[PDB]
Amino acid sequence: MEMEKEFEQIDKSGSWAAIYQDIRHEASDFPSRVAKLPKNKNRNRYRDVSPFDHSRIKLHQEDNDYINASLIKMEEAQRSYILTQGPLPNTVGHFWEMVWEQKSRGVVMLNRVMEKGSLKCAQYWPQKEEKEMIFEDTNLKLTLISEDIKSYYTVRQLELENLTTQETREILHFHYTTWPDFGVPESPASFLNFLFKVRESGSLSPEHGPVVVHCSAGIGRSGTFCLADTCLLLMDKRKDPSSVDIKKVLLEMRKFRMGLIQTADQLRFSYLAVIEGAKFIMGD
Ligand SMILES: OCc1cc(C(F)(F)F)ccc1N1CCOCC1
Repeated sequence: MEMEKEFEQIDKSGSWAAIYQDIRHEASDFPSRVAKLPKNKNRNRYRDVSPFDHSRIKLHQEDNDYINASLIKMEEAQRSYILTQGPLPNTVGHFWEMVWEQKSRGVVMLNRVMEKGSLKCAQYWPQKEEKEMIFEDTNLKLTLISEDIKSYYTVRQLELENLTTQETREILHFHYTTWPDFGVPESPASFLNFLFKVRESGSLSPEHGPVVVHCSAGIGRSGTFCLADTCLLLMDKRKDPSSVDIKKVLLEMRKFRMGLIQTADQLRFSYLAVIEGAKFIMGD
């Protein structure tokens, strides 16, 4: 069923809350035993948001390999994403260790450091060229190279150095700065423009490690970003683009991380983004 018609049918009937609860009920439940070990309590931002054991990213160290991060592997679309929480004061070194070890080119940030008057993630990147950051626990150095500030997003060029080998890599930081403190954006235009920019950078392409995507919990806005990207890629690859079922794609992604899409309004926004996006895809 063409999703645009499914959309108008749900909107006219006002059943968004009903559809959303059906997804919640059918979603996968897999063990997260490593996340719940007492040694890992200060590595989790939220008690109710944990990576599944089968899909968690492992840090390459013998001490403690745990980070709150999941590998989302979309077999038909040929895309992989790492979805993670906003880093905590004691996990900023783990975060950059993961980017290094997984060979990521891009980090996608969908939150502000402060929202609703509270801290939603650590200040984990340098704000001035001449004041670099050193992570002594993981032996990394991070330098701000350049910053491009636009109305709806900021792009940063960062240099990450493995202090052990003196190898360096260029990381691109894509920061969406205008998601509202409450609800979802009224139009998906600026969100789609932003995805367009991440794609154009090479950050989502198979010659690199998976993109790292985060918000505060790494399930809501983060969920919306990967769901929209994968649905648009499938509409490009298939003979019958109308066969793309956004609810079935979301349930496939929920095999790899719990809780993706946190509200009925985020579900409606994801539909709106894909419907508008495909327009820009089908010759326009
Ligand atoms: O050509 C497709 C396209 C065009 C634009 C445009 F028109 F603004 F230039 C923006 C985004 C996209 N992609 C990426 C995510 O959103 C939908 C698909």
